[PDB]
Amino acid sequence: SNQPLKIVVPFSAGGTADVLPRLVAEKIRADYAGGVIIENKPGAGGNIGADLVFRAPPDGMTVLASPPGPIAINHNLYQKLSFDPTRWVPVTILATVPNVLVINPKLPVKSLGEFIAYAKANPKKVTVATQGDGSTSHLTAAMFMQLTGTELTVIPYKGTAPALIDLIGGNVDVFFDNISSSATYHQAGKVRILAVADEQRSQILPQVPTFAEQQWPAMQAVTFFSVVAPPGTSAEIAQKLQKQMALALSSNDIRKHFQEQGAVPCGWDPSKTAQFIRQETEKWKKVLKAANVK
Ligand SMILES: O=C(O)c1ccc(C(=O)O)cc1
Repeated sequence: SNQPLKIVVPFSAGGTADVLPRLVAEKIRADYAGGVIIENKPGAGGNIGADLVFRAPPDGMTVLASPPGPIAINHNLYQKLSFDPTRWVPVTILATVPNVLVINPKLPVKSLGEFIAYAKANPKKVTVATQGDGSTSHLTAAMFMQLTGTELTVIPYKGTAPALIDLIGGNVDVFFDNISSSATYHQAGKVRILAVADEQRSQILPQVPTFAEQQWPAMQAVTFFSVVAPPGTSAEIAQKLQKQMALALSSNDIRKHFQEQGAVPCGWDPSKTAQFIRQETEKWKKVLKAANVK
């Protein structure tokens, strides 16, 4: 078709939600006469761009590349959504990535223990950025507060990218971002990452310990980036698109870029993708209850 493939990322450009489909989009451009364009449609925790793709023609030329918010979390948190995430047509999972605790380095804090005490001394004073209500950074922050007894004031953003800008600029204190987008700044000293919310360390930040190592093993928060087609999209179209992307994800160049920012390439078929989204939808639903989020 002379039309381009429209991949909608419902978060600000500059974060992991943007860069992973963008890297893959470049590899699959030869598959489409009209090309492959990324469209950034941020706002409302990813629901604006999500609603946009949800209403798009089910022809497989408009798709949503999104982290879990609009995919597996928002419908169990928001009072009413204009779309039903259980009706997405799964294409594939691009990658899973662990979340980490990022702080502004100018805070008088160099460890988790110091941070917890620093927040407990003044409840509500320490501000925590999020990528929007229902994002994993939101639920990971709430998860953290439940386990530690700290009280952080949530500040939502249209994505990781504007949140990091403010964090580095001293306008927001902490951020439970995913490691991929924050590691770039940690190496340059622009931020300080205190811990990884995963069972193993990440090899891009070998010195940053897991929460579990720091004796907070209940801090387990791994996000994932999915590709979904509008409701009604045929299984053939979704499968042909997942194969195109699975081919991209298997190349050395993409594996290298993914590996180097701590992203784990997946590329599963739509059926395994569908199961995984069910498993994750259930996982985060329990986090919603256990930390009662809002
Ligand atoms: O919900 C998440 O985990 C998530 C949200 C936004 C972004 C981004 O703005 O790149 C990345 C991850």
